[PDB]
Amino acid sequence: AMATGDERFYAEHLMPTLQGLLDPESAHRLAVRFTSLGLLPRARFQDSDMLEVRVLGHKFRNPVGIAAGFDKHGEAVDGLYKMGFGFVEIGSVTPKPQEGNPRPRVFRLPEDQAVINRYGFNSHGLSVVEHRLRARQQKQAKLTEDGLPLGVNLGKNKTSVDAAEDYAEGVRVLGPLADYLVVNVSSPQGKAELRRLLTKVLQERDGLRRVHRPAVLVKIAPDLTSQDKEDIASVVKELGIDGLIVTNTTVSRPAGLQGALRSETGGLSGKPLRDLSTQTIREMYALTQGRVPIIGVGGVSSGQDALEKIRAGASLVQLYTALTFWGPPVVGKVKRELEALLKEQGFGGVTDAIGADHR
Ligand SMILES: CCn1c(CO)nn(-c2nc(O[C@@H](C)C(F)(F)F)c(C(=O)Nc3c(C)ccnc3Cl)cc2F)c1=O
Ligand SMILES: Cc1cc2nc3c(=O)[nH]c(=O)nc-3n(C[C@H](O)[C@H](O)[C@H](O)COP(=O)(O)O)c2cc1C
Ligand SMILES: O=C(O)c1cc(=O)[nH]c(=O)[nH]1
Repeated sequence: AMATGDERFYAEHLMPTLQGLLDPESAHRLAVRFTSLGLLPRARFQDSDMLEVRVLGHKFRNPVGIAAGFDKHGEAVDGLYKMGFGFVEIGSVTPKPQEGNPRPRVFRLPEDQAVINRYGFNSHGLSVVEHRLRARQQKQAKLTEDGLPLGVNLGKNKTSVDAAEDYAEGVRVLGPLADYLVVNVSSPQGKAELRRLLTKVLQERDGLRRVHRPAVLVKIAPDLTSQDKEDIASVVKELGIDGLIVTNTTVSRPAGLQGALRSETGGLSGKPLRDLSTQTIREMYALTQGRVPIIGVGGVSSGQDALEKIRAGASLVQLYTALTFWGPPVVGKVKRELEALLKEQGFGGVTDAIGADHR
């Protein structure tokens, strides 16, 4: 095909060449700019009905989303839908603008198909993002109605005494513009503090007018203890949290990393994260009895990777790191491969496969 043509050219030639000419953060900035300008192939993969998922109070035309981190400040949303993502998550957005950590803060491990980042929540801040989303609010309303929802990942400022108030500020400012909101949780009086935090976030969400009321999801790292996971599952069910995003990057360094930069501080993403992420999905699905929708993320670069997470319990998947190695054709690739595998494994669509390993 012409589709498999582009896939090969980008993966084997263009992306390696560009990544060899640009530092990783410059590559990221340029990518955002090109995406924001729509400088991308036309719609090659027309989405099958098999790929449609209904979850979180919304239609998702396909289950493959762009993970938080790529478009931190909501600059490239429209270009991301043009790239073929079924949904877009922006952020993390912090209340006040902040610069994040000193550069260099992004590192490529090409031998491992992995990245390490320590951006440190560099953010244009809620006000700038709010006005940016307001400018395209009705365009987004039609996109969401057509099965292309928008998520917003909310962060906190580095120097914040009150994490809960930062997240609450985010709910009030960007919740009215979002189909779902995300708050990242780290290691949990720990369970009680999580309950307190999430109660405050949900209260603020419930205070928004009904038409402008987003789903709230909790995003977890893969580095939590069993007890942490057990406590998160319990609190999520108790409070009626709408969903889980599983997982963020890992602070672990799995045996076998080859990249020269493997010992850089930060979160590791891509292929070495894949199976850690999948097994975290499997655990969270079981601990929530399959009642809490999961967005599966970490090392998805193929239809097989996507389907493994779906069968483990994910309703939707996200990727980012695969895009840094494969470029934009990876989205069409993942979707085509997923459709083919669904047919091969006897599923009528994505919905039927969700949690199939647990049955
Ligand atoms: C983790 C930081 N990080 C890194 C490094 O670790 N890379 N990276 C990406 N870089 C990209 O391309 C660059 C090489 C450049 F300079 F070409 F913009 C793209 C991308 O999709 N580019 C792109 C577009 C948008 C349209 C048409 N053609 C092409 Cl190649 C996607 C990425 F996630 C990125 O976010
Ligand atoms: C450069 C970079 C920046 C990221 N920034 C964020 C962020 O701001 N908020 C967040 O929740 N996750 C962030 N992530 C985590 C991704 O959303 C995703 O959970 C993780 O990278 C695993 O998926 P992947 O292996 O497909 O990249 C970031 C990841 C990378 C690589
Ligand atoms: O901004 C970052 O450093 C960042 C945030 C996050 O949630 N995950 C990540 O890997 N990096």
